[PDB]
Order: sequence, then C-alpha cells, then structure tokens
Amino acid sequence: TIPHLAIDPFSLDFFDDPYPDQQTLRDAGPVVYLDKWNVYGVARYAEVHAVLNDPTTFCSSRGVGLSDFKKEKPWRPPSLILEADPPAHTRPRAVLSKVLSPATMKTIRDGFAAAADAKVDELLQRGCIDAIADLAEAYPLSVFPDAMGLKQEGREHLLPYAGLVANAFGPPNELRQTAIERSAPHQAYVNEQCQRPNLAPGGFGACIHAFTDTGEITPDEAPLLVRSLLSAGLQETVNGIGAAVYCLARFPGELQRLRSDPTLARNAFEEAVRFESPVQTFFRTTTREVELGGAVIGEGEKVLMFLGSANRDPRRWSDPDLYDITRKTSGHVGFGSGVHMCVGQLVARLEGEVMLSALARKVAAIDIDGPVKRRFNNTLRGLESLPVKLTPA
Ligand code: HEM
Ligand SMILES: CC(C)(C)c1ccc(C(=O)O)cc1
Ligand SMILES: [Cl-]
Ligand SMILES: [Mg+2]
Repeated sequence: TIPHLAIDPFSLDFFDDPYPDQQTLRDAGPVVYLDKWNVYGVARYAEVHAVLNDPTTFCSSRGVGLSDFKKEKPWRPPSLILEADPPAHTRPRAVLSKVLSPATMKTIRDGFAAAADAKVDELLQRGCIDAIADLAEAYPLSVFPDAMGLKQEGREHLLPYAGLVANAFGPPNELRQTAIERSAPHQAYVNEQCQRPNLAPGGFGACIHAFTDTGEITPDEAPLLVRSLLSAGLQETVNGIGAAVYCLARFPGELQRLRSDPTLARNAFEEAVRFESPVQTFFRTTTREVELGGAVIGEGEKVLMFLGSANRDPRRWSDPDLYDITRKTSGHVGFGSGVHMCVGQLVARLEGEVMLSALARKVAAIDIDGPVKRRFNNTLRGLESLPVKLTPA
C-alpha cells in the first residue's frame, strides 16, 4: 500500500538538483518508504506540517538525524533543546526564547543594521565580489559572534562546526564520515567557548549562564545551551542570505520591486527561506503505532520530513517555483513548525532583513559574473561561491 522508492535524498545528484525528485516523492503518495535508508518519508506540506505538530508521536529525543539514539550512541551529547521532547524540552526552550527575545532584538537592531549598511558600502567599492564569502558569510560573521560574546581568536571554527553538525544528521555516507573525521579541532573550540568565563558580558552566551537560577535550567546545562546557539546560529542564516542574493540576481524584476519599496526587505528574506529552504530535511522517530496519510507506521520508525519540498508543494502554494517578494509566506516550514519551531528565528530574520534593506537602498543591479558553485551537505542547501557584480544605485 505504501510506495517504495529508491531515491537517495542524501546523494550528490539529489543535492545538485532536488526538485524533480521531490515532485516524484510528493506525487507517489502522502507517505513513502525510502528503501535506500529504511525510513518513511513525507514530502507534501500537509503531512510535514502534521508530523511537526505531533511531537508526542513523532519525537525528537531519539534524534532528528537518521541515527536512532535508542540504537546508537549520538556523535555528541544530545542537544538539550533540539533533541529533547516536552516536558524536558520546555524550560530550556523558554530560556533560549528569553535570551533571544524581542527586547534583545531591540537592543541589537541598530548595530546590526549599521553593520549591514557598512558591509554593502564596502562591497560597492570593490564592485566584483563573491556574494558568499564576502557578503553572506562576512556579514553574519561581523555581527553574530560579537553578539554571542565570543573572543576574536578561533572564530574560523564556527562555520566548519555548523557544517559538521548538519552533516551528522545525515546517513553514514562519505559526507558524514569525512565530517566526523575532521571534527576534533572544531568541536574542541566550540565546547570551550561554551564555558561561562569565555563569554563576554551582555552577550547571548553570558545571558544563558545568568539564567541558571530560576528553576528552568541549572548551571551545568548552560554550556550545552550555548552550544546550541553555536551549532545553529550562523551557517543557516548565511545560506538564507546567500539564497536571497541568488534570488535577487536570478529574478531582477524582484530586485526592482525591492528597490522601489525597501520595507519589503523582511518578506523578501522570508520568501528566500521558503524558496531555497536552508534546512532541507529533518527526521522524527515514532514513539507508538500511528496512522498518517492512510498509512500505518509502527513504533520506533524514522520519518524523514522534506521541508524544502513542503515549501514548494503546489497543493499548498500558488506558483511555488517562483520567487515572489510579496507572497503571503506565513505558514512555510523553513523554520519548522510547532514546539521546536526555530527559537533563533528573530535573529535570522533581523540579519536577513537589514542586509536586504541595505541592498534595496544602495544597489541598482546584481549580475552573476562567474561560475556558481554549490556546497553539498546532508541537511543544508547553500552555495559555496556566487560571483556577482554590484552596481551602485
Ligand atoms: C535562516 C536561518 C535559519 C533556519 C532556516 C533555521 C531552521 C530551523 C529549523 C527548521 C528548526 C526546527 C528543527 C526541528 O523541528 O527539529 C530550527 C530550530 C532551531 N534553531 Fe534555527 N534556523 C535558522 C537560524 C537560527 C539561528 C540564527 C539560531 C540561533 C541564534 C537558531 C537556533 C535554533 C535552535 C536552538 C533550534 C532548536 C529549537 C527547539 O528545538 O526548540 N536557528 N531552526
Ligand atoms: C538549525 C538546526 C535545526 C540544524 C539546528 C538546531 C539546533 C541545534 C542544536 O544544537 O541545538 C543544531 C542544529
Ligand atoms: Cl560536538
Ligand atoms: Mg577521505
């Protein structure tokens, strides 16, 4: 009754162009079985949304990668938020929500915007730049480590550690094996920066450590909560900003609309997150037998959610394969949905908004002027290099 498919969603060919295979996955049925990895798959919006919003049945504490923590040891100690279920998830989640709060965003917004404007001004002096290394990577690196309270030394480990974490959610393929082989220096750096003395006053990390006396978390939980922000706090936003620049380069009519109304910056970024979904896929594990999309799934089964596919499902979206900066983007699952929905999304959206606002006000044209290079990662979609010429307004 459930269709079996041989598509490998973690193959290099799939990463190179996932969209035809994602249509095949959607159109085969609401629930498929992926014989390559012995997991269930859901690629339509409806089932992805349903799974995300039923955490009791589709749990996260057995891992949100392929590996089942009841069967195998996690490669690093489990995240106290991403890899926890309610109720243990609840109070650490509340702490991170209050650390990355609206009030915090108000404190840091003016500086984040000034740094975005300064970066675009600097790039316009060069003209021909790499929109990944010089913009999508450089701008978050110029604001987020400082906002964390990290020292200057060792920041070159941050993006490698993030890529390692994302690769480690995948199956035991070459991408994952090589990531773990290379992991030791990045992991050593990140774990050390999680200790209270290494996080500057007033930053996100210091605030986590200050939140250890309310009955929500204890002092020995704060290092791993800092680790969560150093796992997820940079590379995903880098990919989203790079995706937005890629979209504006490929769809010049949308850059023209954005220039005419820079208040579209926040939705232009949200639409880039829907369109390119930096986090492509994520797993749950069933805790009991469940009926989903007419299929009966037993206990202890891995369920692979295709977030990027859900964000391009024509059952949910009109013209899903168009980049439309005035689209009603509410409801996309690029940040997840439900109790685990990205706790850092205010930071991501702030960074993306103020960068796209700077581009909207300062740049007249964005022309690709060199070979575009994709980065392959088991979980993340993103570019390695995006040569562009920037024309000033
Ligand atoms: C465009 C950028 C980003 C994207 C696309 C993204 C995507 C996601 C997604 C899909 C989830 C849900 C995981 C799940 O349901 O299992 C998530 C959760 C999370 N994200 Fe983000 N994220 C981004 C930026 C950030 C930032 C800037 C931070 C930190 C400052 C962050 C920290 C986290 C954490 C800690 C969680 C776990 C929340 C929980 O389990 O309750 N992310 N993210
Ligand atoms: C952004 C993603 C969903 C990939 C993420 C979230 C949280 C963590 C953590 O370490 O808590 C790691 C990665
Ligand atoms: Cl680690
Ligand atoms: Mg090798």
